[PDB]
Amino acid sequence: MISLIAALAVDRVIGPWNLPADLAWFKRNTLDKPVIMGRHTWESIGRPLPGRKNIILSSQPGTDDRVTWVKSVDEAIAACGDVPEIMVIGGGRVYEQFLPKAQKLYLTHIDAEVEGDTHFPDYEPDDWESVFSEFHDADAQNSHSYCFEILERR
Ligand SMILES: [Ca+2]
Repeated sequence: MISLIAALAVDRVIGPWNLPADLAWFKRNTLDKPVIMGRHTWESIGRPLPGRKNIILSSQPGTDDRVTWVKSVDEAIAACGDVPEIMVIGGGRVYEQFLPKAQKLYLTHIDAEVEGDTHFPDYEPDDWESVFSEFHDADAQNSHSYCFEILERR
């Protein structure tokens, strides 16, 4: 099964905060699972996420032997093999391709209105059921209030 995970500010801007807690959530949800990303996302991360299989989506040839390079959405899924759940880590463009096939979403709603580039694709209220929610305020470490949510395709 295919799963998308994203950290969204207000108005689904994914495109200012310092949320160690979210990185803690992100890591635990992805550990030991294939991670699919677009080249731009790969580029900002800058090194492979240790303990996951890293699959990069690009139209051109791979430039780094530390991850697996693929040329289509289909090949990306084939590269994962037989695992229970595949995690789509972004960005915008990969979100939009993967959304229609995703069965689960893992979101963090950050209270931070920013003017941004990429929005998380609109998902239909009707296709999703929230099966987990957990609200947390800003504290020492975390700069903003945020909410962990998990949705499932009904
Ligand atoms: Ca990203």
